[PDB]
Formats: sequence, structure tokens, C-alpha cells
Amino acid sequence: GKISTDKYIFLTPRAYIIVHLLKVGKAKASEISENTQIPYQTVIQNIRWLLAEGYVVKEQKGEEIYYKLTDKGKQLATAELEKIRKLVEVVQ
Amino acid sequence: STDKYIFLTPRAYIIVHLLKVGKAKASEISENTQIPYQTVIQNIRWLLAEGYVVKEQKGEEIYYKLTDKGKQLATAELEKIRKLVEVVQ
Amino acid sequence: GKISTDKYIFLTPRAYIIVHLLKVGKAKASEISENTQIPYQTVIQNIRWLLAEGYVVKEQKGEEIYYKLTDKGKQLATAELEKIRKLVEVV
Amino acid sequence: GKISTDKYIFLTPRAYIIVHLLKVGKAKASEISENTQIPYQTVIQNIRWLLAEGYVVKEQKGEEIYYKLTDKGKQLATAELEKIRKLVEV
Amino acid sequence: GKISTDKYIFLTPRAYIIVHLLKVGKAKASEISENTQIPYQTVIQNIRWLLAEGYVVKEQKGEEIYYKLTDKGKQLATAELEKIRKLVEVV
Amino acid sequence: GKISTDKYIFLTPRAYIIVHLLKVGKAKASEISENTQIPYQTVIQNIRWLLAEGYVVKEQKGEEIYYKLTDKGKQLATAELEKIRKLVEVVQ
DNA sequence: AAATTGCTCTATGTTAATCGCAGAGCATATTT
DNA sequence: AAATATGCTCTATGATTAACATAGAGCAATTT
Repeated sequence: GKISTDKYIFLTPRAYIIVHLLKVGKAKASEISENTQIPYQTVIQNIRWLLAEGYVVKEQKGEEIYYKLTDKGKQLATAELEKIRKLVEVVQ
Repeated sequence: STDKYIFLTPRAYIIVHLLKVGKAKASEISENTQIPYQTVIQNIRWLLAEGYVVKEQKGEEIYYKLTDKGKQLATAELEKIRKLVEVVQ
Repeated sequence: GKISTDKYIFLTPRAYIIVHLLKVGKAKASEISENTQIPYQTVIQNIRWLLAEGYVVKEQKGEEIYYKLTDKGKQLATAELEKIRKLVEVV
Repeated sequence: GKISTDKYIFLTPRAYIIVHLLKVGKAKASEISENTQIPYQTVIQNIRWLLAEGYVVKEQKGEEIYYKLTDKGKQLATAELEKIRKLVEV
Repeated sequence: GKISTDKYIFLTPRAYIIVHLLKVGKAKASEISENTQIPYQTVIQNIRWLLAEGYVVKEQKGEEIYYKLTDKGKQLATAELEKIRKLVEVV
Repeated sequence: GKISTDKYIFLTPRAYIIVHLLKVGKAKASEISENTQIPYQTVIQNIRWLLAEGYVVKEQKGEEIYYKLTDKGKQLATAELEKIRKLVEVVQ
């Protein structure tokens, strides 16, 4: 699929999406988009995926939808986080 | 459901490698990074097109190494990574 | 919410997927999209929704991803298609 | 557009809205939302679209606008209603 | 290994492409793929090579991306083309 | 397959091989190499293919293998050349 | 000399992921 | 109340390209 492109040379859109949640805790798609500088359509499309694999869960308050990492989500993230660290250490 | 390229892209692994070994061959890159060969060449051609990498044909042996521009990119992107991982630390 | 649909004005592309899954049991994304006339993207985008609810399960058999219905996907499959014939019996 | 959501798993709103007309004939937008179990703002929207297509039209019962089904709408109903029956076949 | 080309038996896809741009001036992946009847992937892939060698440059026009031979690209397109004619008269 | 390269940018190796036969008629393998500057291992791989297609058949004269253009190889070779002529014409 | 073997790159198709556009379901803000 | 414009926010799906596999093919070095 469309993994490595000019905009995504090293990290994929999800990398930015997840990392953003690790900080804000919970945020809307619109939030994720404008903050990570990623076109909305790419965000929700990725969110759906994360929702399929239990990495993220919804949070409806009638009108406003919030997304947040699941325990296995944060599990995925430190794991990938440390892997990055590894890559950046061998390299330099 | 691409469980292989979650956070990092293949292009990334390819770069970082040519940054730690400098000179390398396609199959060698593929093997050392567990990235299907056909993905390596494809990305190599793009990289070669952007001038981030150059070919080094020594006799019949084909080699690919980074360039002043490729290294700039490599280090530049890598830094962007660190700044992104910092606040999570 | 302006409207113009000549395809899903009574049935959601979701039902077409759910149902088709009962027949063959398991099928790649490309697969149902062909036997259901439902565009590819719409299929995958909708199967990720079912995976979220637990109405379907992923079964990778080598290089191809085979999506199969689940117990929860069966409850709904038979329970929903019930209130359906219900609708048409009443009218 | 937005079709299959959390409320609409199999049958779209129009599915119920139209069924309401097959049964009660003329029903105010208000009475639809109530029987249809579909949110009001939604009912108005769908009828507006259904009106546009000539699938349904208004009837001024004095100070109240009751909406009625049309032969155009009936044909669509019976038609769709059979593509469904046909689907449940399995 | 083994040979079985039904198309490129005397001409390379890179031969058509280079040529097309020499007369059209500028074009997109699509324009090349449609005219030269060379498949998309093959076209785009050969452009990368032309870019690497500097035989072609990108002309960015908004969301539009065209290509055209360069100084060294043109002279090449005309150089080998002569050797082509050279061969066509050896008979 | 390997059709385009730094060497065979415009013309394929076959092109060179066939086109020389239309002009030496029968030539041996090594004679083809020296003229068209194509490695022996290549002059062979392609002949092997040409033989199987009957486009060009071998004629024994002493001990050196000869290769002459059969009738099929004439039609083919003329079909390629005629199309070559076109391409260069539209380019202009 | 030629055919077997072997490494590397080419052609090109199947599937898939980006991100743009036209919806649509519904809660808000307005209609005054 | 309910109706219009309405503003959110997500879905349906089309178009461009990437991931990666299959079938070549250019060329050594080995073996018939």
C-alpha cells in the first residue's frame, strides 16, 4: 500500500497519530489532524484500523467523539517507541 | 493490517542502514533488514531519482551508498524523530 | 445532509457484506467486492468496522487475508434478517 | 455518503420512514420520528430528499403538513422490498 | 535465464518514452502511458532512471507533475538515435 | 525482464544480433560478439532463443557453427525495422 | 564452445493505503 | 415545536501510487 511517500519518508501517519494520543490522552479526529498536520481523511481511515485491532476505543458524548489508546494500544506504543530508540542508537 | 510497517516505513530501514554501513548491495540490504528485495530496489530507484543515493558499480559488483544530500536527509529526519520521542520521555 | 443514493436507500452495503459472508463463510476483501458489486474501499472500510464490534475475525492464510464471520456475527446475521422479513410481512 | 452507522446496521432510515408510509399513509414528520425511532432532524432531511425525487409529497391537512406516499414511491418500495426478500433468501 | 518478450524484442520501453518527450516536450506519467502504450508502472519506473541520470527533470505545475528531457538528456536522445539510423542503412 | 539498461537504452541486444545477420548472413557466434560488442554469454542466450523460434537456423560449414536468416527471420527482422522507422518519424 | 548455475536488475500485475470529493446522519444554532 | 440553514463528524468511493510477487533477461563463473 501507500506506505513510504514524500510526506512519510521515515514515519507513517499512525506513528504521529499514536504519539499524539500518548500525550493528549484523548482527542478528536479533527484534533489529531490539525495537530499532526495530517489530512483528516487519512486520520479517520487509520483510526478505523486502530479500532479494528483494539488499539483504540471510541468515547461518544452524544455529539463529540473522543478517541484514546487501549491498554494494548499503549503496549504497542512503548514497544515501537523503544524500537525507534534502538534504530537511532546504532545509526549515530 | 500491515503488521510489518506500523511506525517505520521500509524506506527508513533502507536509509539508516546505508548510513551505518555506507556502501552496500541490494540483496545485502534486503537480508540485513528483512525487507523483500522487490521493495528494496523499488525504493532504491526512487532514492536514486531524488539524488539521495548513488550507484557504485565496481567492476560487476553493484553498490549503493548515500550522498551529501542523502546524509543530510538521514540526519535531518532522525532528529525530527528524537524531538518527537523526547516529550514521551 | 443532502441526499442522492441510487444504491443504499433501503439496504446498507454492510448487510450485503454480512450476508455474503454467511454463504462462502470466509473471503478476501477483493473477493466480496466482486461478488457483491460493492466497491473495494467500501468493503475494507466496512470490515474494519465489523472487526471492531467482533462481528468478524481475520484469518491470514499465508499472504492473503481471509475474513470470516463470528458467533457474534452469527447472532446478528440471523437475528437481524429476522426483523427484516418481519418488516415485509407487515406491509 | 454516510450510510452504515451504529444505528443503521442493515436497514437505512428511509427503510423505516417509507414503511411508516406504507402503513399509515399520511404521517407528519413529527409522527414519523416518533414511530420510526429515528431522530427528528433526520426525518425532516430524508423526507426532504424523498420529496425532491417525487417519491413522496405533502398534504395540507389545514395547519398541519401530513406526508403521503406516491405511486412513484410505491413502485420504489415494492421494488426495494423485493430486492430485500430476495436477499434474505439465504 | 529464459527469453519471451512479445513486445520489446528490438525496442526497449525506455526507447519509446524518451522519444515521446522529444516531440511532445512535456508530459505526465499518464500521457506517456496512454500514448506509448507502455504500462503505467513501467513508465514511472523508467522516468526514475531518466531522473537519476539527469536525462529528465520534473516540471511541477500545482498538483500536476510533468517531465522533459534535459540538456544532457536531449543530446543523448539525438545521439543514440543517429546510431539507430546508422543501422537502418547498413542494408 | 532485463530489457532496458545503461547499455541497451534504446536498442535491445537482439536488435544488434538480428540486424547483423541481415548484413553477414551467417556468421558464427563469436563473430557476432566482436561486431556488436555484446558479451559472448549474451550472444548465446539470445541465439538459443532465436533457434527455438526458427527465426534463425544454424548451417554447418566445417566445424564452426553458422547462423543464417531463415524466411521467418526475414519477415520478423523487417517487421521490427519498419516499426523502428515509424517511431523515429513520429518523434520528429 | 556451449549449456548449467547464479546474482542482479527489469517488466508489470495484484492488492492496498493516501487523501480528495460528494454525501449523509444529527446535534446546534436560528427562524424570529 | 419544528424547520432552515447549519455546523459537526463520519462514510461511500474514486484516483494515484506503494508494497511485493512472478517471469523474465543481462551477464559472469562453473561444468558438459
